[PDB]
Amino acid sequence: QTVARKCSLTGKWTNDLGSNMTIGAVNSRGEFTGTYITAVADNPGNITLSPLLGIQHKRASQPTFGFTVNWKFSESTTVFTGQCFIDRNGKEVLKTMWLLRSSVNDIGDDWKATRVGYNIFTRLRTQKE
Amino acid sequence: QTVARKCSLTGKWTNDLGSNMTIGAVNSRGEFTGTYITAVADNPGNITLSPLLGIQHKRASQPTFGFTVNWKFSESTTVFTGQCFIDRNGKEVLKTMWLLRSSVNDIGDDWKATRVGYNIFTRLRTQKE
Amino acid sequence: QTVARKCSLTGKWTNDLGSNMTIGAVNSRGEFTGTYITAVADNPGNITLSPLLGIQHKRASQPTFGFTVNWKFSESTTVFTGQCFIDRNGKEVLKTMWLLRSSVNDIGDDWKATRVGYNIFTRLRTQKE
Amino acid sequence: QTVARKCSLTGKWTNDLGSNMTIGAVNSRGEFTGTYITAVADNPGNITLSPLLGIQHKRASQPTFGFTVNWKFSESTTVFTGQCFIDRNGKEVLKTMWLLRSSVNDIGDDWKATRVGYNIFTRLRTQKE
Repeated sequence: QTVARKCSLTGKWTNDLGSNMTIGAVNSRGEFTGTYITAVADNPGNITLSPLLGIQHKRASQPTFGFTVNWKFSESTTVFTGQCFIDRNGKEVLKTMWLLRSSVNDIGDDWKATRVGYNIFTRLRTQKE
Repeated sequence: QTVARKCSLTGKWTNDLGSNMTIGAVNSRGEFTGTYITAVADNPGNITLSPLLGIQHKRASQPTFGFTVNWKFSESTTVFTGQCFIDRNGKEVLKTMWLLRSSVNDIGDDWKATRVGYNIFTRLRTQKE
Repeated sequence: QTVARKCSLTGKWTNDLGSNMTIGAVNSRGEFTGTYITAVADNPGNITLSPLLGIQHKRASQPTFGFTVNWKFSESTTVFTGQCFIDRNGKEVLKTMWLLRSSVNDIGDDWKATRVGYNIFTRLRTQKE
Repeated sequence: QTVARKCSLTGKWTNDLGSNMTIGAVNSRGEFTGTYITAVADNPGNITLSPLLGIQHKRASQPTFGFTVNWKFSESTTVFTGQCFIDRNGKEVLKTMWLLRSSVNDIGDDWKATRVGYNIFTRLRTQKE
């Protein structure tokens, strides 16, 4: 639609689940920092931006990436792992997965303390004139 | 006292699968950087240290953590998510999971491009019992 | 009416990935048998119906289910686990996950031999509502 | 005991988590039925045998398998997917994974309603030659 074939996470994105994610600038190493907002929770009492850290590729046309999200209002951590593609028409999307980790009190309960899921993000409304 | 009710990732660990991980120092934000070595691969032709980045907790006795590992010898990314516990006797272990992301060329193949797994790390050479 | 606050797997479904599934009749125990067709594979040389066996609930309004799919043209097994919901308007969907198991030759490679994913199915041949 | 290159699930097994599983006889199609007992739960108020159903391979030396477990004391379903191996010495083990599915009330909560994990089973107390 405007680009021919290029993906960069720097900017902002929004997910079909309602979650939003914002990324400033990725370092030459490939690491990056960000701010992540969730619209759905197991206990939504005080959802805040969860700081994120991780790494992305920028060699391929549509590379893989991944990052941790460290919660603020409840002790937990969630990693995300996926790829950014370009549909037929020159439209950009992120097809990713996630993994949530509960904060148990015994090693005998680690088994239930894990949770996997899926997520799809897209470029937030850039609008036009 | 040391070794009894306190987990810090700073130092070195070793995994039952053969993989080793080394972490320098975790920042006051809770983020950290590191060097990760794998002993098993889908294509082991030139395994190197894969730079890692992420975040850990240090509030609880046995908190949750998580981090990305960005590959060098093949384009991929793998996140890790788990908790560090203290067994009955006062021994420290890491019970974690992982998630690998393949670098596809079409959005119609993202489905197979994900892979989940499990991993267990321990303190590399402590004392005895 | 047949449609209204009620989901039953017996009949046929189709997935957004292009895969299709057909289920005859579920037993009073809750077990059921079926025929499953995949449109995407790691090696698509001779895709056939993969026999399926498993169990479903029919107590709730939109219950959970799950089943194994035993491959024919390549030795593997894949389980599916999800729930059948009813959107706002009264429409039925299946939001499920899957898990694929490769047929390794050593216990030292079980780690890579697992694969998780997501899938969404709907009623094949729907009307306007 | 008289196996060192042959796996059959028919009999009984025990898991490192404390869960036990029992399987009668696998049908020539490759399907089977069984009784599964859990030692750990998210709400252990009345753990019972959960009926299981699924399919296994018996072509390879150490094949893959998989099956559903339909809960009795709480509405849920859990599939298992793994492989049975033979360690160096001629000892049999099952390295598998699991996936749990919660029984949500809205399609907007399917995201948290999934849970993945790992499990390892071994032959229960075998008799001598």
